[PDB]
Amino acid sequence: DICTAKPRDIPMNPMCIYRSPKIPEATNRRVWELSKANSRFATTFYQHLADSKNDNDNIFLSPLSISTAFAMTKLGACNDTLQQLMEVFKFDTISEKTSDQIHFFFAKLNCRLYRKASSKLVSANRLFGDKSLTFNETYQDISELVYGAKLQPLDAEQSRAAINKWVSNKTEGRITDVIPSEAINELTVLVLVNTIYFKGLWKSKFSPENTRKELFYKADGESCSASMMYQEGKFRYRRVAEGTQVLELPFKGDDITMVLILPKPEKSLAKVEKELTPEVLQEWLDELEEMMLVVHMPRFRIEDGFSLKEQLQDMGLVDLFSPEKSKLPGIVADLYVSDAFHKAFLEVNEEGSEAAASTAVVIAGRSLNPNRVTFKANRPFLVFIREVPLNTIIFMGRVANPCV
Amino acid sequence: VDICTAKPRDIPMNPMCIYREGSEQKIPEATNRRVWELSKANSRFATTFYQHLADSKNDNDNIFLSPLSISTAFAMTKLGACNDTLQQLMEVFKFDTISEKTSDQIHFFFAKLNCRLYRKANKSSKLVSANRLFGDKSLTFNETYQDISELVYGAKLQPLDFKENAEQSRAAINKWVSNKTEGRITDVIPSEAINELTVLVLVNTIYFKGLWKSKFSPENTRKELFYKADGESCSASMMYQEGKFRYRRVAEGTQVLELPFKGDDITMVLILPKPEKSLAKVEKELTPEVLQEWLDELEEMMLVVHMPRFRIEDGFSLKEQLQDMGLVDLFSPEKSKLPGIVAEGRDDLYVSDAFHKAFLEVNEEGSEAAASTAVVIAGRSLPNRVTFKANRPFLVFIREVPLNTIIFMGRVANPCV
Ligand SMILES: CO[C@H]1O[C@H](COS(=O)(=O)O)[C@@H](O[C@@H]2O[C@@H](C(=O)O)[C@@H](O[C@H]3O[C@H](COS(=O)(=O)O)[C@@H](O[C@@H]4O[C@H](C(=O)O)[C@@H](O[C@H]5O[C@H](COS(=O)(=O)O)[C@@H](O)[C@H](O)[C@H]5NS(=O)(=O)O)[C@H](O)[C@H]4O)[C@H](OS(=O)(=O)O)[C@H]3NS(=O)(=O)O)[C@H](O)[C@H]2OS(=O)(=O)O)[C@H](O)[C@H]1NS(=O)(=O)O
Ligand SMILES: CO[C@H]1O[C@H](COS(=O)(=O)O)[C@@H](O[C@@H]2O[C@@H](C(=O)O)[C@@H](O[C@H]3O[C@H](COS(=O)(=O)O)[C@@H](O[C@@H]4O[C@H](C(=O)O)[C@@H](O[C@H]5O[C@H](COS(=O)(=O)O)[C@@H](O)[C@H](O)[C@H]5NS(=O)(=O)O)[C@H](O)[C@H]4O)[C@H](OS(=O)(=O)O)[C@H]3NS(=O)(=O)O)[C@H](O)[C@H]2OS(=O)(=O)O)[C@H](O)[C@H]1NS(=O)(=O)O
Ligand SMILES: *[C@@H]1O[C@H](CO)[C@@H](O[C@@H]2O[C@H](CO)[C@@H](O[C@@H]3O[C@H](CO[C@H]4O[C@H](CO)[C@@H](O)[C@H](O)[C@@H]4O)[C@@H](O)[C@H](O[C@H]4O[C@H](CO)[C@@H](O)[C@H](O)[C@@H]4O)[C@@H]3O)[C@H](O)[C@H]2NC(C)=O)[C@H](O)[C@H]1NC(C)=O
Ligand SMILES: *[C@@H]1O[C@H](CO)[C@@H](O[C@@H]2O[C@H](CO)[C@@H](O)[C@H](O)[C@H]2NC(C)=O)[C@H](O)[C@H]1NC(C)=O
Ligand SMILES: *[C@@H]1O[C@H](CO)[C@@H](O[C@@H]2O[C@H](CO)[C@@H](O)[C@H](O)[C@H]2NC(C)=O)[C@H](O)[C@H]1NC(C)=O
Ligand SMILES: *[C@@H]1O[C@H](CO)[C@@H](O)[C@H](O)[C@H]1NC(C)=O
Ligand SMILES: *[C@@H]1O[C@H](CO)[C@@H](O)[C@H](O)[C@H]1NC(C)=O
Repeated sequence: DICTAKPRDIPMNPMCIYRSPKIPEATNRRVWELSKANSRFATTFYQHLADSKNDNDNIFLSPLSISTAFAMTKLGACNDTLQQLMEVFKFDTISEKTSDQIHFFFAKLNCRLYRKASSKLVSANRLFGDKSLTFNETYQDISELVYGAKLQPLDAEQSRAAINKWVSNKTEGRITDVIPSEAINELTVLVLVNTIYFKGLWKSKFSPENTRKELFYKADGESCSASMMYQEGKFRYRRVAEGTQVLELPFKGDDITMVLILPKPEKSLAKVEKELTPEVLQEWLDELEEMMLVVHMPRFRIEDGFSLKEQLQDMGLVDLFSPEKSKLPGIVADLYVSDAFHKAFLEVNEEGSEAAASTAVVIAGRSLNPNRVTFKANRPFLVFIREVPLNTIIFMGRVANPCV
Repeated sequence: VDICTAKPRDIPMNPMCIYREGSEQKIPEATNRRVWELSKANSRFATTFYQHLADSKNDNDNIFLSPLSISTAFAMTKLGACNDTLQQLMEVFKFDTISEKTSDQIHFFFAKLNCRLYRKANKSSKLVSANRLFGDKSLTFNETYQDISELVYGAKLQPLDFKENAEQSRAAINKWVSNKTEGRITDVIPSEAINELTVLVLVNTIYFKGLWKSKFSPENTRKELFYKADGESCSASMMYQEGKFRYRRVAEGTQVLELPFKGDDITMVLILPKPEKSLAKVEKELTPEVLQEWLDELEEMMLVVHMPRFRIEDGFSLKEQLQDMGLVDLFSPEKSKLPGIVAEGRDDLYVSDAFHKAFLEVNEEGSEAAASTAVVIAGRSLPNRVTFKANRPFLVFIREVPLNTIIFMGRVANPCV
């Protein structure tokens, strides 16, 4: 059991260790620390990601999800491979204890972010290794005990089937064909596979009988047709520094919410992206205050699938992806990382996330003031899916083009 | 005798003057075909009168009344109606649009009608009525006029000294309506409307109060500002609820919701028009068929509901309006003809005027409402009341399920409570 056990009860330290030469109610000191650390990686990682993608391309990912994945291997990692892992993911800017049993506190942080009832948050993670080699039987245990499962041996394309089809089972169709038909080969050593997507309803719904057909202005200069939803009501909003508009739409339960961030018309979304930093992010989330504004927002489905390899290495995570430089004796009873794949899906509309249903919403007596605030997202804006009251960034993406 | 369990061949009511494809059947279980028919033809006056009322008000003003009550009252008056005065009565109140066996006994079935609508049931949903005739302490009224009146409407003839004390007696009437309306309806008859020439006054009352089948939780109620047309703003207590309710996104993008009271025999029907479309557009499209149509269609559903916690009142002379429709002879010291009321003591009487008043209340616990109609014979002949201009209004109905009888109907424009 992970939700409430205790480390003292299940000795689970790594083979190698590393040494780099506003407390909320009923919250574990560590789990909090570890969490703030992830939000400092998520923003940096998002920048590099953004920077490398065209300005019309949508984005979506669960940074928390990637952090966890790599946080595993940093269990059998050693030397330069361990240093780069540690330095990159910000794992080094946290206490010694939390860092040694990092993998554990992560599981602990999950049990909670998931104990968030109501709307369900499905995920599907596993490490697939080749049968040729033999793995530590304890690595496997601390894995099945903390990372949901054990590195599943494999081999060689009925493998792509095994994988993609393994995710099929868990994501029940939602996530499929995870890896392409050109990832495995005469060099298919070790591969990471992590996928996720969120399922939830809006605390305060939108009404289908109010969805017009507005125009959306894309990054190049053109414009296109989008399904613009509409709604009148109370919301946590705030005109932050330089105009940038921040708006928070919560899901039922009030412990998970979607923060939207729309820049002015003159300032490109790209400019806003180059300023994200934990401090500036929370701060915006502090100036929020309730009001009665209108809300316009296009529907959209977003399915991002990519290799973290090129992006991480471009960040300094090079040894892990090197046959002659790697160092993961912590799983073998050497070996190296071939490629790691991530996948997130996110669909939105009148009802919420992934939530498919037809409801009605009648409001009699409401008459807002002509001098009202309106949030018309007819242009590129960022999106967050944070958890409360922890402020954990679960998904963070960008909607550059909802049309099509 | 017992009207409620008697037939037209057991207590044949004799007045003084008698008169005279496409009637598409959608009648339910335990329902008499002519009772339904009357109600429908009642509802027909209900919608045609509303349009004339509204059409004479600023579109941001409230409107509330009991069309049922206004019909009962005049039906009670028809007893003594007799020639042209009688034809315009039967026509204006949409009585000439039904079968001969009904268009020749409107009282009997009306009685039956009241029997159904008023039979003491579901203690968690009160709905009563009271009728009363008010006559001059010095006159021999027609003996059979008094009888039919107490039989079919259960309306006794209480004598008051009009000739000398018109106000003392005015307060006696308004005080009566008051008791029958749990105190909600006061001073139905304005002032100086009753003078020393006044012969008879016919009054009718209706009262209601019922809990919501599915309450609202005061815990989730919040206050929000409301902006009127003049630019002024006031506070509102918006209620919220999530659950199973009969709904239907009728044409034009016009919603139509129903909220039932404990006993499922009576319910409220809210009608909100498209966020940015006319509401007058609908008011002029309103007809019994349209209501039935929309209501039969309503399919259950899971929806969220945001409606206020308000109160509203209307008071006004039916005169100007009923004449617009054709009720002329009755209001004329010369053409009027009501010879069945007085035996001796007073030369032909006319209707100086008629008044109505209504009250409606709503909240998490449920709803209450009341209404009265008063017809004064030979009194002072004269008018204007509260004229508050609001903003963004929606319609409201309170009906009796078994056969769609409109007990109350109107337009809420100022939820500001
Ligand atoms: C350089 O020294 C470094 O290492 C030494 C030794 O490390 S070793 O253990 O690997 O050998 C470290 O010393 C050791 O660490 C101690 C410590 O963590 O402070 C201590 O850990 C054990 O005892 C802790 C205190 O227990 S308590 O009884 O005093 O509370 C305990 O910490 C508490 O855990 C609970 C918990 O897990 O629930 C926390 O509860 C809080 O959050 C809950 C919800 O959690 S959730 O994740 O948000 O969902 C809420 O339900 C709860 O209400 C809330 N409590 S509240 O008061 O805020 O409301 C509680 O906050 C914590 O204080 C440790 O649990 S643990 O999960 O954090 O590990 C527990 N771990 S255990 O050892 O397995 O039992 C060790 O006893 C201690 O060993 S020692 O020999 O005594 O020194 C040293 O700290 C470390 N320094 S450092 O690395 O630089 O930081
Ligand atoms: C020119 O033709 C026209 O005039 C002639 C003559 O009219 S006259 O009477 O003025 O002279 C009309 O012919 C006469 O009318 C007949 C008729 O009503 O159709 C018929 O009426 C008598 O018999 C009817 C049928 O009885 S039954 O045995 O078949 O049931 C009867 O109608 C029934 O009344 C009951 C009732 O009141 O209980 C109804 O019950 C139904 O509803 C009840 C609840 O009612 S409520 O008010 O909504 O609460 C439920 O409790 C009950 O369960 C339910 N019945 S159920 O089966 O669905 O469950 C029942 O539905 C009716 O059918 C007459 O009662 S009455 O109140 O309607 O008057 C009864 N009246 S009686 O004359 O006193 O006996 C006459 O027999 C007939 O005369 S005749 O010479 O025999 O033909 C002619 O119809 C008319 N044509 S029209 O003007 O164009 O329409
Ligand atoms: C609308 O409805 C109300 C009631 O529903 C009517 O008002 C009632 O009027 C009657 C008669 O006027 C009242 O009855 C009187 O009760 C007296 C004692 O009751 C009071 O005593 C204490 C006060 O602390 C309380 O326990 C109790 O609730 C009452 O407050 C009797 O003493 C009276 O009897 C005699 O009085 C003198 C005798 O000297 C005579 O003039 C009388 O004829 C009689 O012999 C009397 O019975 C009744 O209390 C009133 N209702 C209430 C409870 O307030 C309205 O009249 C009606 N509207 C109309 C006019 O239609
Ligand atoms: C995915 O694999 C799991 C194996 O754990 C299957 O789950 C079982 O499904 C059957 C019905 O086919 C149930 O009776 C069992 O309760 C499930 N759990 C177990 C432990 O057997 C599942 O069927 C596979 N495929 C999908 C898409 O569900
Ligand atoms: C009171 O009204 C009745 C009529 O409703 C008059 O009495 C008779 O009523 C029958 C039944 O309608 C009629 O056919 C007769 O024409 C009426 N007159 C008579 C006696 O045959 C009665 O006249 C009225 N009272 C007064 C004094 O006018
Ligand atoms: C890497 O660092 C470890 C110390 O953790 C050291 O023992 C080892 O020799 C170094 N080189 C390799 C490739 O392991
Ligand atoms: C009024 O109607 C009766 C029949 O009801 C008729 O005999 C009488 O002549 C009529 N009088 C008038 C006003 O012409």
